Amino acid sequence: PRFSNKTVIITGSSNGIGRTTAILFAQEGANVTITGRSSERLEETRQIILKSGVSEKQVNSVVADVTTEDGQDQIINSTLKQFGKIDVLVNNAGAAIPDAFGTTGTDQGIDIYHKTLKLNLQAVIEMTKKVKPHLVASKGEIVNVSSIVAGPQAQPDFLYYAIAKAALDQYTRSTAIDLAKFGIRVNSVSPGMVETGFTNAMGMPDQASQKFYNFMASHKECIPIGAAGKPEHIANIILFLADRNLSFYILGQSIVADGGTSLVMGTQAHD
Amino acid sequence: PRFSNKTVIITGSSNGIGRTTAILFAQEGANVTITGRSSERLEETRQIILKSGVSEKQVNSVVADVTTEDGQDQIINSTLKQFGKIDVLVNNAGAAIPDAFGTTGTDQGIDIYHKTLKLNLQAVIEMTKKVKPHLVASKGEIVNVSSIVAGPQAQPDFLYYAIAKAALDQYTRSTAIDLAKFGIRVNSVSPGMVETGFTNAMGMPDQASQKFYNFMASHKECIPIGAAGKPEHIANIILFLADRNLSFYILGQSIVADGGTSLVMGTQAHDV
Amino acid sequence: PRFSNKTVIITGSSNGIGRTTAILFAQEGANVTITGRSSERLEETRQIILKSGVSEKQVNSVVADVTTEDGQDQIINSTLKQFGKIDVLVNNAGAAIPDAFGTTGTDQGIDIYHKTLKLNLQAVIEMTKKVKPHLVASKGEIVNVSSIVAGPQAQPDFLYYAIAKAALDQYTRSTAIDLAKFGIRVNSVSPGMVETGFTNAMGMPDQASQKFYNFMASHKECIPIGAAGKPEHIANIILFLADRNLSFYILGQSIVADGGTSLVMGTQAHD
Amino acid sequence: PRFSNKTVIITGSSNGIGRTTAILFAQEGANVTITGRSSERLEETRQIILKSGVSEKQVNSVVADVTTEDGQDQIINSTLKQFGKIDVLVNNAGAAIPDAFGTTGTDQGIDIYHKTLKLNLQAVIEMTKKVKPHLVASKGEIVNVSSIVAGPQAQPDFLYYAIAKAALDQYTRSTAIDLAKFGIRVNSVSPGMVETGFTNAMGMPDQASQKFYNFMASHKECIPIGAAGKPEHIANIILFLADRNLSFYILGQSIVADGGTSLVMGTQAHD
Ligand SMILES: NC(=O)C1=CN([C@@H]2O[C@H](COP(=O)(O)OP(=O)(O)OC[C@H]3O[C@@H](n4cnc5c(N)ncnc54)[C@H](OP(=O)(O)O)[C@@H]3O)[C@@H](O)[C@H]2O)C=CC1
Ligand SMILES: NC(=O)C1=CN([C@@H]2O[C@H](COP(=O)(O)OP(=O)(O)OC[C@H]3O[C@@H](n4cnc5c(N)ncnc54)[C@H](OP(=O)(O)O)[C@@H]3O)[C@@H](O)[C@H]2O)C=CC1
Ligand SMILES: NC(=O)C1=CN([C@@H]2O[C@H](COP(=O)(O)OP(=O)(O)OC[C@H]3O[C@@H](n4cnc5c(N)ncnc54)[C@H](OP(=O)(O)O)[C@@H]3O)[C@@H](O)[C@H]2O)C=CC1
Ligand SMILES: NC(=O)C1=CN([C@@H]2O[C@H](COP(=O)(O)OP(=O)(O)OC[C@H]3O[C@@H](n4cnc5c(N)ncnc54)[C@H](OP(=O)(O)O)[C@@H]3O)[C@@H](O)[C@H]2O)C=CC1
Repeated sequence: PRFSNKTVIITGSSNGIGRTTAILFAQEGANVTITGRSSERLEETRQIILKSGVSEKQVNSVVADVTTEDGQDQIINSTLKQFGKIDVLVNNAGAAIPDAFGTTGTDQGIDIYHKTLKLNLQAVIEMTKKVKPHLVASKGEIVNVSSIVAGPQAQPDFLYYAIAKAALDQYTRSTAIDLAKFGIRVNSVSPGMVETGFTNAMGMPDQASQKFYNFMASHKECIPIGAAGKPEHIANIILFLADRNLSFYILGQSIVADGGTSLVMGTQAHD
Repeated sequence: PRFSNKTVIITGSSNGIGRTTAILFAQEGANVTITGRSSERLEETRQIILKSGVSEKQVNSVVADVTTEDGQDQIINSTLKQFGKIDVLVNNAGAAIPDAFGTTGTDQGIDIYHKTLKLNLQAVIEMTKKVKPHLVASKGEIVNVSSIVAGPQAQPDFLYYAIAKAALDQYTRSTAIDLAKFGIRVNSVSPGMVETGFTNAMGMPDQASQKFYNFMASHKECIPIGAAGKPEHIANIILFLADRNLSFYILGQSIVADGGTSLVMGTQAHDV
Repeated sequence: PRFSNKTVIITGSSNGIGRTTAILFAQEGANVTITGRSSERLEETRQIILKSGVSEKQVNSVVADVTTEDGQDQIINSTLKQFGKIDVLVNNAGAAIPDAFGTTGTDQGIDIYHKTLKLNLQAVIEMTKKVKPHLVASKGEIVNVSSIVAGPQAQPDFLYYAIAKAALDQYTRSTAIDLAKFGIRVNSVSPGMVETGFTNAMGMPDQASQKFYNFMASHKECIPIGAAGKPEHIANIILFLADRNLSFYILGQSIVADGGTSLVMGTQAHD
Repeated sequence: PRFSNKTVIITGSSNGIGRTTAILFAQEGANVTITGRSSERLEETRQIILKSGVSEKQVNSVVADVTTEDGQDQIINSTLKQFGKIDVLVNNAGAAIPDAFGTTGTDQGIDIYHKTLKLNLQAVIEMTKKVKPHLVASKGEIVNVSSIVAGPQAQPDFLYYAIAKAALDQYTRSTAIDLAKFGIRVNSVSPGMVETGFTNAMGMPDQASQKFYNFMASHKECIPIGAAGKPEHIANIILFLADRNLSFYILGQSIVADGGTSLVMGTQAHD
């Protein structure tokens, strides 16, 4: 009942963090617009929600590319058409786009740059501007999903993904102050490693990804808390930030949720 | 129900943030140890909890000075003797101790340096060390209360209070990493302006304080969100951080809750 | 001459910080490539250098748009053609591109987003990629010019300029670590208000600009040090970071030089 | 002669960074006050100064505990007595005080806390307040020496040394803004690993320290620059910060000089 009568758009909800976030919002009694590119996985999210006893009248699934004008327009229009308003936008869609040759570092082509920023930054900007007037009317909120790769530590392998998130953080802070005069609250969450479809999207096989998780989780210099992040761990923070009654006074912040990963220095990997 | 069968110590719970935090914890089913020096205000906190349907056996009221070895031991020891364990420690007690001659800035006397750090930093460190063995056994948690005055912006008026909170943020981060090996979770919250007994404690008349709150709340360059912070605003965050089930993956962080105050540059108080 | 036998590329040297930086480098025995779009102002810079005791053979002038592939290529290649190498690159060109209709905040159009990042971010990335093999050979350095607008405080007016600089800082940190293995040192400077052609490029009249400078310099909550920044103030820091013998151990850092501006909170403008 | 006719007090100049800093200031024609507890090593610095060609009339040696009202009074008294004024104060003295049983982590005793802050924080505060009236007259400067251990990364072993430095950074920022009204410039430098007497002071055998330096320098995740810091590396920065003509616009900042150490994440130590 936390979000009863609230319409929430969750980008990237056809998998990972976005999927679980939409599921929680739904269970919380909210109208949810779930979206992604893979029709099969998007429906899977829809099914998880229906099996919850939640009506399909409270769910709007949209197959679209969030980096295209038409895709963005479809997400916004279908939500208003089915719900008549927008209370919260969660810019969750994102990915570390790899090169065709697994190239990392300064050598990554400018094409990777363009593709990564278009998704991890530009889309966030366009969705924000398009939902803006609707949030002004509903005195709504925005919750962006960033990453500790934004900084303050260097990220020398997937540099464009890193700088796009760094730009995201200042975009979150800046629109938060700008939109605050209209009663809107903009915040963010910067996850550390979380088990989702992220690594698979990068080209990592399921078995290699599992090996990645176990190593990270079992070494304290990697993840101090000793456990791999799970989708719910981030979804919980997103809902908290969207619950004005609870997180009200937090504004323009991106909460780091990384089990302590960003607090450990490279030298500390050695005794 | 969120904190049923959980024992929480809330330092500085005889007023402001600590009072409301203690109240919310009790309403959430927790055994709570409330403490402070003013016996009159501490009892007020207790009454509010009792007149909520909370049994007196779920409350441990302790009058003590958290800056002394004896006061610290009493807080922890009475909690163990009353509830049998400690699940959460919220280091909330703190204050911007004023200069006896009203001096601010670099000129503030060294005596104020000692009193300020002993309260806003040393007490937190000693309570952490003293509750540690019990939190190891319960795989509990710690939530400290810092302030945006810790940085990154400069604080030229009450410098000792500021550096004390700056030191505290690194203590939070460092004990979070050191204690994580025991299944413990240390986090913090850094509030902006919140209406409590803080300004009064500083010697400000309630009339001046109200004018301060109203002015800060009405000027977007001061508090962007447009409203003064309330004790509950910070209490909700502390409970959230104490709720391992919900906030689990957040570790060694001090969430800024200031309505945007710290995001505003001085130059931005003026229009182009 | 502490920069003798050193060849330096100074982007955006037809005006402001870049012009002064080029002057000082040349003044200290360096081969310098100056570049910009306004040939008249670019020639202005060359004459100042020449007016000294510097021979025209130590100065290479390139009229080019640093945002285009061709412009970027002309700058690098003419530098290699005339001097035979590249020891340090200073990514100074940058500008807060205004909306033709004066819009600010979240409302600024996507066209401004594209133009702002293309110059303040993309150009830096491409110049870096393009000079890399030569910096690897000379074990040279890179000095980027950022801005305090990058963060940690919000910038609700010229958001895109702000986020491009925030991304720039993480690009500086990340390339510093990636390129450190090659003996290269990447650093940066984040200026506060500086009297240059910056406000003019934005469209501000000279009278308004001087009025802006005076107000900032005379109000401690704006500029604590009590004086407007000057081109030379930023140039001195660039040279210091480019001077490996002196600043060697500084790596992946962007020194803030703002007379204390970023250290003052909005509330402190009252007290 | 960059600092000719300028009087500089360099605390902790009987070894490491302070020694080298005092030496450079002296070579630059500055009146210097070198202080420490070990008269032997203190005189060693003095000797290095005189052998540089500097007259001992511009050298004031002082043996004193910088943590006592007396020691600091003596440092300041002899400085004014022999020089009549004070232009710059460098708060360099500091150290990581070990537990009687090598105890580390949260368990370090309160005794360690007291000793650590008294030297690393309190002394800086006291020297700052005591030189203040003299810097106001001379529109002088202050340069403190902090450490990357102050944050943003956690320091779980010597917690007290870390929080004292973190407090130092906010003290630097705050006194800089406060003292700026008098034309005084306060800044700082935050070193990464530098080969000095630091480790020995901790109780580490010289052979072990060498093993430590070699290991740190040879591991990219430890020191990306590939070389251990040298006292000269930090001294260079201190003098830069003291040279108002050059570093003028930098105010209330602590320049990180760690060869990139603080930029590497714990996970990045693994492939
Ligand atoms: N996993 C981790 O460790 C971390 C993740 N993050 C952030 O989490 C988000 C990614 O989610 P998880 O984290 O859940 O990742 P996956 O689980 O990788 O989820 C990717 C999600 O975004 C969508 N998406 C990607 N590209 C597009 C596109 N062009 N158009 C529409 N939708 C798109 C996917 O749609 P579908 O596949 O159909 O396309 C899917 O729902 C990003 O913002 C990422 O940076 C931050 C830090 C760490
Ligand atoms: N109010 C604001 O705008 C902000 C407050 N904060 C933080 O909030 C905390 C203060 O609470 P509010 O903020 O609620 O302040 P008051 O409402 O000022 O609460 C002070 C609390 O701490 C206790 N306390 C102070 N000194 C001691 C001492 N020596 N021994 C034991 N208890 C002591 C008080 O006990 P009783 O009076 O008996 O002594 C009381 O419960 C501090 O940690 C402060 O830095 C951070 C940022 C902003
Ligand atoms: N002035 C201030 O207060 C601050 C400035 N900065 C940074 O300083 C830099 C700007 O210099 P000042 O600061 O000296 O500014 P101006 O003095 O504004 O200098 C702009 C410089 O960059 C060049 N430039 C702009 N766009 C292009 C382009 N498409 N192709 C080639 N050159 C281009 C100009 O060339 P010409 O005009 O021919 O085109 C000129 O040399 C930026 O990186 C800016 O963000 C950061 C903070 C504050
Ligand atoms: N070495 C490293 O890797 C790093 C060092 N630092 C900082 O450098 C400083 C220490 O110098 P180095 O770094 O050169 O260390 P040593 O080379 O360890 O120098 C210690 C210096 O400070 C003095 N000192 C220490 N305690 C006292 C005291 N109670 N009274 C008077 N003087 C005292 C010493 O005097 P003498 O022994 O007579 O007493 C000596 O000149 C500290 O500020 C430290 O935090 C920061 C980061 C890294």
